[PDB]
Amino acid sequence: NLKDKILGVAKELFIKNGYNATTTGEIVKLSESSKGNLYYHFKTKENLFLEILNIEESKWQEQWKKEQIKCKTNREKFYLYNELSLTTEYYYPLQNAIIEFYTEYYKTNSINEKMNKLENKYIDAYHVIFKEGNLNGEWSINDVNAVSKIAANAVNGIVTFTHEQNINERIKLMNKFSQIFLNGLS
Amino acid sequence: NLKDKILGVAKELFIKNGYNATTTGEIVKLSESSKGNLYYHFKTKENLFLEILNIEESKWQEQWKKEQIKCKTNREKFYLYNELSLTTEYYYPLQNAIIEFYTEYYKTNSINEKMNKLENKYIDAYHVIFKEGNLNGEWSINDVNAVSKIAANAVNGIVTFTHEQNINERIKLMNKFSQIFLNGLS
Ligand SMILES: CC[n+]1c(-c2ccccc2)c2cc(N)ccc2c2ccc(N)cc21
Ligand SMILES: Nc1ccc2cc3ccc(N)cc3nc2c1
Repeated sequence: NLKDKILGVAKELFIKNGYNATTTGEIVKLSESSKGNLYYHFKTKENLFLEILNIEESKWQEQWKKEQIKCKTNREKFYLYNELSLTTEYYYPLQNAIIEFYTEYYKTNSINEKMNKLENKYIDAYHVIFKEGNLNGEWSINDVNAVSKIAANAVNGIVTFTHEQNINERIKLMNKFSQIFLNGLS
Repeated sequence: NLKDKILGVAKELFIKNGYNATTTGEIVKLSESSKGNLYYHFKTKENLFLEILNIEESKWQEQWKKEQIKCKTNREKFYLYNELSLTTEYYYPLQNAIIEFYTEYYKTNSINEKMNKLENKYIDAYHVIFKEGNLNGEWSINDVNAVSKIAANAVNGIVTFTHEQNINERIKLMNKFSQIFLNGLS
């Protein structure tokens, strides 16, 4: 594909290097396509990137729907979502590239904008889990949005800043966390 | 001292031009030293930078040693310390050179090894709050080292991935989080 092989080499470059480490010269070299092509659906580098973020956030949110049935209760969905977070091939592997990118465009205006419709997909998962959990007496949480946001970020932290120690310790810690967290809501 | 003048000049350069832009040539000239002396004291830019980082951790440890006096109980030191990490990174100049550096040296083992004897120092603060909290029966944690690795990374997550919200909100969340986490140990 054309408008898609671009996004493909893109996602990869952004992961295998950094947000800046990969420049348009590169995309149009490994994806092969006149600089112009990169101008339709992608009105900028921050578009090509803020684009992939949406795909990714989606591919994951979907993989999660197709894997969350293994969780009978929400207290179980909480643990599961967090544990899966550690192993997907989606979204979470671009957290570094995002940190970077948000430190080099957070000045522009449309930065804190797209980072809204996207931030809502991101904390959705927890939102559903914590809300559906009040309807299920599992716990009682007045400020759901707060907690979703907290949990989403805490988790992303555990996932991102420990991506160096053996996968089994990572999942071990993440569970102790999910454990401590939920025990804090009741 | 010529060693110290190099660390000083280099810090400033990294802060103004960033990690990538600062060459060792500049560092050598502005500190009135030589490629040889620099090589002898640090070997590489990556090492130079990690040494700056080590020194920064220390000043931060010392700063904490004084600040915590404000916090009588460890429950308090926990809340406090999390708030400090939040607010202080907000206006921490090296922060950008740091991002730029980490997301560019987490594959290498040279930079992945020393980068961890460093992270360990950050984690120790929590280690202490937690160990000491046990002896005062504020809580009872049988796995202090783990709970520590968790707090450390859960917190950076909230610090690092909430940058799009206004400061009071961020601090509101961080305190809510400290509240929940501390509650799940009870
Ligand atoms: C896992 C290390 N680590 C920390 C870090 C985490 C806990 C304590 C000290 C530093 C980090 C902290 C901030 N603010 C921003 C980016 C990074 C980062 C980025 C990439 C990477 N590969 C490791 C990274
Ligand atoms: N990797 C590192 C090393 C040392 C650090 C020292 C700091 C001092 C104050 C502050 N607000 C953030 C800091 N972050 C650091 C991150």
